[PDB]
Amino acid sequence: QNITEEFYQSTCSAVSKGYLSALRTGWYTSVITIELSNIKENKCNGTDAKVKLIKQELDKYKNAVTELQLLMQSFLGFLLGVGSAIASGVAVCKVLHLEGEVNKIKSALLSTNKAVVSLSNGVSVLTFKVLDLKNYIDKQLLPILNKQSCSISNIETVIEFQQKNNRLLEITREFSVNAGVTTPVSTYMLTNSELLSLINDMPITNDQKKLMSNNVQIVRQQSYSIMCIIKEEVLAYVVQLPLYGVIDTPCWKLHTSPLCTTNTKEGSNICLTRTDRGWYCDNAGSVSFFPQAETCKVQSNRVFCDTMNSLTLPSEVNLCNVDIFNPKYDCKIMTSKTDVSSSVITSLGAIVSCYGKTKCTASNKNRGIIKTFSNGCDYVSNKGVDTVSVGNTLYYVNKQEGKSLYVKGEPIINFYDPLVFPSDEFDASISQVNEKINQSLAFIRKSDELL
Amino acid sequence: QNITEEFYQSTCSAVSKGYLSALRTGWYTSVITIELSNIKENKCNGTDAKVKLIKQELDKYKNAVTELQLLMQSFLGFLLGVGSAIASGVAVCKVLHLEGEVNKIKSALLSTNKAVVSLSNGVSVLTFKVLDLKNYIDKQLLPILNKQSCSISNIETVIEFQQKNNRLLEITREFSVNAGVTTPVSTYMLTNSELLSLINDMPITNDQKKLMSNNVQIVRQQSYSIMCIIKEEVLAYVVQLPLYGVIDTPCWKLHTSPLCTTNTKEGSNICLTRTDRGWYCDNAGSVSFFPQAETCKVQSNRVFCDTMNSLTLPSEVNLCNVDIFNPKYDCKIMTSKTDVSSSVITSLGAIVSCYGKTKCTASNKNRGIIKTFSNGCDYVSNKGVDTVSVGNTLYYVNKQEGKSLYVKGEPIINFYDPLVFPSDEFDASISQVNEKINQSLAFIRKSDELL
Amino acid sequence: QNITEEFYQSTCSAVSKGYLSALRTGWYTSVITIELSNIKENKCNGTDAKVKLIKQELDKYKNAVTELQLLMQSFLGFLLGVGSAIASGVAVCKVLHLEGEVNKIKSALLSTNKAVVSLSNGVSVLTFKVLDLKNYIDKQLLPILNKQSCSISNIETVIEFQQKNNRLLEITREFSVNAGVTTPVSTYMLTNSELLSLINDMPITNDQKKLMSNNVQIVRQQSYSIMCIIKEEVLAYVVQLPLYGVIDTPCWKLHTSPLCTTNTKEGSNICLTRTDRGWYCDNAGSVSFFPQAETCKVQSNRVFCDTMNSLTLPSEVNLCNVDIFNPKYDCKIMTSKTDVSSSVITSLGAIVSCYGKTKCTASNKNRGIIKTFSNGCDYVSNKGVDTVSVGNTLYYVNKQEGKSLYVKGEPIINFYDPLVFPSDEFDASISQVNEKINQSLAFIRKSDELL
Ligand SMILES: *[C@@H]1O[C@H](CO)[C@@H](O)[C@H](O)[C@H]1NC(C)=O
Repeated sequence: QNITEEFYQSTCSAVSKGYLSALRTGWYTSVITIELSNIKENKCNGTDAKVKLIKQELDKYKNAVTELQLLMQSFLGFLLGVGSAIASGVAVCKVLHLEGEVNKIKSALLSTNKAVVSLSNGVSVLTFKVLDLKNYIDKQLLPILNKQSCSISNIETVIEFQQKNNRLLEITREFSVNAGVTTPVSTYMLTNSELLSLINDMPITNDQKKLMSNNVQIVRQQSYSIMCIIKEEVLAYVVQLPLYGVIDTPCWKLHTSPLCTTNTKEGSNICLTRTDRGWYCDNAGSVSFFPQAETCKVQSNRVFCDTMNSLTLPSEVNLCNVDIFNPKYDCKIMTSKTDVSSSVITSLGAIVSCYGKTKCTASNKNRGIIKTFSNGCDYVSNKGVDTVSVGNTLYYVNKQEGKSLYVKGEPIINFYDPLVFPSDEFDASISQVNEKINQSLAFIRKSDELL
Repeated sequence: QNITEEFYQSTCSAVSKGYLSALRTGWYTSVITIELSNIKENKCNGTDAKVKLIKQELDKYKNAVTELQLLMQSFLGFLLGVGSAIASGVAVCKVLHLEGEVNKIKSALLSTNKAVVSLSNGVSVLTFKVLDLKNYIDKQLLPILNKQSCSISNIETVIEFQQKNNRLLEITREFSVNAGVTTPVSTYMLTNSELLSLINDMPITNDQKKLMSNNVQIVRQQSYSIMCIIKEEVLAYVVQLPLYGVIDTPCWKLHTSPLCTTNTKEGSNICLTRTDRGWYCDNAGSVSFFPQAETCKVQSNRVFCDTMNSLTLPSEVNLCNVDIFNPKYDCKIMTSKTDVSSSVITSLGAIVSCYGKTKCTASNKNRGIIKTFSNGCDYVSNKGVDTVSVGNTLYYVNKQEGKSLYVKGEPIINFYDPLVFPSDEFDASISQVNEKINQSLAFIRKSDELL
Repeated sequence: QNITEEFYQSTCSAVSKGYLSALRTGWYTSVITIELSNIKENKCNGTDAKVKLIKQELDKYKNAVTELQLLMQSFLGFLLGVGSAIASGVAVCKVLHLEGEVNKIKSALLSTNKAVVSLSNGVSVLTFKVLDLKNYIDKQLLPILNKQSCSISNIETVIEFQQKNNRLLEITREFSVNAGVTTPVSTYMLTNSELLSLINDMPITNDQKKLMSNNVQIVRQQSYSIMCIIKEEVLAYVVQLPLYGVIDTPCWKLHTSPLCTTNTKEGSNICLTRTDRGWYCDNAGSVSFFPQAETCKVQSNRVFCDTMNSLTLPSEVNLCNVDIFNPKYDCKIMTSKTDVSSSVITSLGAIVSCYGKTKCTASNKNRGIIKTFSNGCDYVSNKGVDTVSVGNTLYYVNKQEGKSLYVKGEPIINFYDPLVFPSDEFDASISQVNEKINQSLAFIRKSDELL
């Protein structure tokens, strides 16, 4: 009673109605800090191998921070309108680039390593100091790295320093590996426990707090982080997390398959597909449409998506799933004249657009070919099948738990007749196709009528 | 006598006929295991720095496994029909999520670290236990990590534990860095020698055994691996490898370039291109067509490609490489009215579609401009040339060993005449354009005839 | 006086005029070397933990080199014409694959670890030997890893070996993680100081030397490196860096937004957009056009971009930013009949194509909705606004420092009248649309006139 599927043979499409929405309708900034060291150049007249190892670790840190210094930033689906993803994080970083704020933040983070602070620009942020380099470089090496008496026989010193250093070393590596702008953000930028604390300490609802505290595995792919500053003794870098202002809304996915007439002639065929495959999630009384499935992700029953690849479509667009011909909303489709075979993957099955003469088949691992189709839009579930072959592609079927419904109906392609139809339409719709057909009929008849 | 190239001026295209097919026409699952530990909380009243390091390593492992726990997962080229890549691996994982299977798998992997086992779902799988955390956490730290007598003076304990831990630490990092779903799979998911053993021990032919045992460098980009379970004492995760049911078939690549008329007028130009650039590999008596070159990969004379971006086209489509006008198969093309310069790069040459008036040139590193072209498709080889400039782009030419053939012929664009042609066609073909020309001529003449 | 923005309401577009060009109009090869070891199999009858650790490190290296061995390298925007990116690097690698050159390269790098050498093929290349495995495997282990007297009590030996090994271990890892072909190249392929030295040493101008010495953060995304050889005692791999033959030219970005009529009817609407969003950079008296923004990158007021996704367009195309109707250059546009809302992001603002009836709004973080638009092309700046919502998407606006100009003008859509316009045009232009409209008018009138 949570997820299921229904496939309409009326226009040859599948609907997976079980997933629960997770829309990042808000952003959230958090400036993390790591207390650096303006180390004075090391100096030991006389080389012990442990001393050389300590020197090499310090020099590796120095190359890390030199790198960081130099990197301180010194088919429908084509009308969405792109957006500046990194605007908020780099805007906060810019707010930091004003001279005074860094001392304020450092003072606010002197005692603890987590605090809510108000920047110069008014919007409150939450900041961390996860790794402290000043302590373990000042009061653990300098008192024991004296000029001449470089007695560092304790080997484990270098091991502790390396374990407390590799985190920031990978931070600088990722700064230099992703143009200072990376997604996902690795744990060396924010430890998972630190992430849980951040989610628990930020201003969102308790249900959303639990929701985003236990759902890390997708957030990183919906998160971002650019460098802010090394201004004074500290490495400060912003993180951009989501804020689910829309939750607990039942939203679904739409998969598409061509309809065609099935004349024995391989050529002169007429084919129609629904060009609206993607995601529909309900937020504010109208659906949110993601055209390209590369902007949405799946987690069991929670689908996590970013709305910046979304439009808001009227709720009447849902009626395009029952009657594509209704005039309430002009459903979007694409027409073409090429006859070839293929199949598409729904949540619990696959739609075989078996066109031409390819030997399409549905089978299970241990049974083999159990069903053979015949030249047309057909659908098969996942229940007893996990291998559908068309031509030479052998697709698997996701074996999630659900109930499959198959609505019979005469394909609309039957209504469309050849010899008049236009053989080129991708951004077309029902209304546009009908208008063009009426225009062609009027021209043909008036040309004949005038006789 | 292995690879060569031939360029047809009839449609301004190039054909690279040397590569040998490697088609993933089958999938193969393998559930890897690593024997975990539900370590009892460590305890030492009195802190020694080595004990501190041991505790930090144990806590790093504990954060790794906390992450693992929390991440539990339950132009032509637009009609292919996408496919579920992760269906088989997550389906096997789901089979594992049944309570009883993990105990059987563990029992079958108690003695060795490689065995073929039959899951509950029927399809036999092969599993390893590459890394064993239970041993080095049970009988080599606990007996030496007693409550009070935490005598761990031996430093190399931590070194050995870290070297046996970093593998699974990277496993969990990658699980949290790729939504538990990554491609390629890093070696910490399957060591290189373990992978050779896996290939040698699984059910494929001896020739294919040698074949894909020595073809590692590409498989990882055709491999996949999602996390299955942490159920009982073990970390188990699936790996999805290809099964080359089609091999030793000589397959080729198609590169495309626009034909146009060469009127002195920059505007009012008419241009046609072959819109079928991509890969053709022969499997079962008909060719397999990959439209977008981002689904096929190259290594010497053997090309490894994924079939889910493949259609099966009639063998007569090969005839589109000799006579685009042949009525056996309607060759696919695109027509447009924009006149600009460009060039394309085949396996052994470069096609300069020098249009407009850009100064196109063919040159070598130590010579410079050696050939200057003039307003149309010209083609140049790789032999003495490795720098072709058009406008301000300066392309290199792949220097593989081959023999170049250049078929002369009058471009079809000459047959097409202006003043009637439609200036918008991307999914068009020879038959479609001919039918549209029929319609335009009939309308123009009947309009004049009725006078 | 460095960057600003101007938005034309005539065609509903934004121009960001401040960025400075960085065009990779040349390539540069550099073969890096690391002096390997053909280690004789280790042998110690009697197991000490230090000895086992040394053996495990040696075996990890041996698996690294086994991996290396087996991976021996045996909308407008669709007409650009792709190019062989890895041609130069693998061509140099091939030049190395001739038997003798590796000895010359090794000898030329016997004393220092940086030198210019002339390959067999004539084009000079500069090579380093950054990491030396022969020394620390020959004259630091063999004299102290004798058959029986394996007295390696010194623990730090393994630490030094591991720190000098991890670089090449990750080099082989990246060879096997990116099909031997990766971008960006990690620091373990070229230390950042080594990169600065390389830039200071390679043949480019002094201004260009400083220019590419201080700009590492972006270069790696324009760099490439394939495996060349393991021929004799050395691991040699090429690196492919840009050569800015065009610099100090002021170049800009173009952002697009639909124009439409504003009838109360949601259907039967007519819409036009400028289909030329992308990058324009001046190189040789004519502009360079990058259609898809995924081939260009940004840093401060300086844009670093790759030219293989660039065409050379006449300077008159700049006039399409003032008079789209000018006949000098036929400006490229797209027309469609679908009425939906959206917005696009320029360098200092956002263009709201608020169409249909969506509640679009412009707001600041601490102020909220400050501006409400009304059913049409409108534009808003970055100054007092950083939150533009359309429907349910909530975009941020980049807060860079600039001056915003808003040219008023009657949208060209007003001139276009309904009932005759074609509802399908993506690769269309002003001239093509006018020709089609004139054809339709002539047909309608002659049909009526003949009466
Ligand atoms: C176009 O030519 C005639 C038009 O009179 C038409 O009958 C024919 O089918 C078309 N194709 C040809 C002639 O190849």
